[PDB]
Amino acid sequence: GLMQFTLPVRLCKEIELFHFDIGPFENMWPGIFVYMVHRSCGTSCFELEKLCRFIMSVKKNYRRVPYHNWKHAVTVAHCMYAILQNNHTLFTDLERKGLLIACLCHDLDHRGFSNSYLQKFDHPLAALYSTSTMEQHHFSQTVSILQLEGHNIFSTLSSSEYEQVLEIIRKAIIATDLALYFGNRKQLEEMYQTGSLNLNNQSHRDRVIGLMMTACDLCSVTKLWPVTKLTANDIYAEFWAEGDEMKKLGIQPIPMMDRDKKDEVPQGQLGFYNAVAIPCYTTLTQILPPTEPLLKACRDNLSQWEKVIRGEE
Ligand SMILES: Cc1cccc(Nc2ncc(-c3cccnc3)c3cccnc23)n1
Ligand SMILES: [Mg+2]
Ligand SMILES: [Zn+2]
Repeated sequence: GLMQFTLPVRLCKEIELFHFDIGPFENMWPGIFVYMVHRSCGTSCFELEKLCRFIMSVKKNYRRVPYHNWKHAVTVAHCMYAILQNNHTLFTDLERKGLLIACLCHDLDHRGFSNSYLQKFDHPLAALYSTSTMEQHHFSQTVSILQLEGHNIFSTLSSSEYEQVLEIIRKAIIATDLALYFGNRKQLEEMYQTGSLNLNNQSHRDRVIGLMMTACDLCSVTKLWPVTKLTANDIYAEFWAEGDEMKKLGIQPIPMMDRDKKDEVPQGQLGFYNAVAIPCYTTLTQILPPTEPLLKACRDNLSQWEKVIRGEE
């Protein structure tokens, strides 16, 4: 009950900042997550015994893939923590509980392959879930772990509160399907500009939470350049493996996934920042002004990729 998690001074301070890197010490990541839950939600919103058992079962169900791994899970949860802490009064108690857990669970049992590859392979999951294939699987895996004995961290919620939080988690995880992001941001952009955006409108909150999930999911583009540059390697290690597997199915992959077209990565990143990341954090900053540091860091990284192209690194 009176058991706080405390971090070393440097982590205690830097964890509050959007550009925090959770570090290479895997065994500190569970504690970093509990620290964030306690400060974001309260020392009381989860039974520590059940939370710790939930965290370790979630960890076990992430795979040893270069990017879509346990470190990504905790990194995405931290970005959500920074958004929630900088927008204290805008989110309900249930939302704060739901979203940190949604972020931790959002890529559960990822194999390092896109929805497109599953469909072209004809993976069983592509028959079970025709769209947002991996994302429906991630939510399914979340519910499965919540239903392990001693793993239901929501046990002390009322029946209606329980249905609400599982609904928040389901929408949040589905929203991490980047195919759904483009239309979601366009709608949010229209609503902000015409002035129809209303956070008391549940369908509008859903859209804003969706964008927050995209923003947290892409947050490797909001780190200091050395973190962004080195994480880029990990995402491209997966892309190139998927490209190899496309060639094994007799299909030329998109250049992004072709390890023979490694030369084209810098220009591929410009496209990604301009088409996905910058628009995402711009719309997020308009809706939630205190998330501006994510947009600023993203612009800095765009400028670093421009310097790579100009041979200045
Ligand atoms: C349209 C297009 C072209 C090329 C690439 C791309 N996808 C991504 N590229 C890079 C990152 C990334 C990760 C970590 C650090 N820095 C960058 C990333 C992260 C998440 C999802 N997608 C991507 N999309
Ligand atoms: Mg995902
Ligand atoms: Zn993710």
